[PDB]
Amino acid sequence: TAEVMSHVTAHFGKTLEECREESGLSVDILDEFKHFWSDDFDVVHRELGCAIICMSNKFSLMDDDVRMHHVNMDEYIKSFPNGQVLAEKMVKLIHNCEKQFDTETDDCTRVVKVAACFKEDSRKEGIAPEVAMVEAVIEKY
Ligand SMILES: C/C=C\C=C\CCCCCCCCCO
Ligand SMILES: [Mg+2]
Ligand SMILES: [Mg+2]
Ligand SMILES: [Mg+2]
Ligand SMILES: [Mg+2]
Ligand SMILES: [Mg+2]
Ligand SMILES: [Mg+2]
Repeated sequence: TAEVMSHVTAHFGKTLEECREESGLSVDILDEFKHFWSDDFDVVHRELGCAIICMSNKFSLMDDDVRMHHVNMDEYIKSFPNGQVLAEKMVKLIHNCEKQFDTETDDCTRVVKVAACFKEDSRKEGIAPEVAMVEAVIEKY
């Protein structure tokens, strides 16, 4: 659900600044990770794919094939309030989007394509939060 997605986003996004330099993710491409969810942000930059790999690896959320680690991602989502309601559905959505991009050879580009698909399908499923709701939880943890 959208409030659970806001907690996951607010926490995951605390690794954006330490991953900017190695990814080339300029503040002029993305200032605050919460903006990922804005109607007005296109999820397309290779640099953002590279940043998400860096961010994921901080929490062991990707496996050695540079794809989501299903058990670690389930356990991470479940670590937030009401997380069990989102954990299976979010793992499913991400993995269905990874299957659509399996022929992309460039890991950074693949990840950003997976991320855009995940945004699209989260919006369609009614679990995409507003930027305001991520902001409301930024102080936690
Ligand atoms: C994790 C909370 C918000 C994340 C937004 C970026 C979406 C990244 C999902 C893809 C995860 C890595 C899988 C790509 O193979
Ligand atoms: Mg840190
Ligand atoms: Mg680099
Ligand atoms: Mg800022
Ligand atoms: Mg690792
Ligand atoms: Mg684990
Ligand atoms: Mg390439």
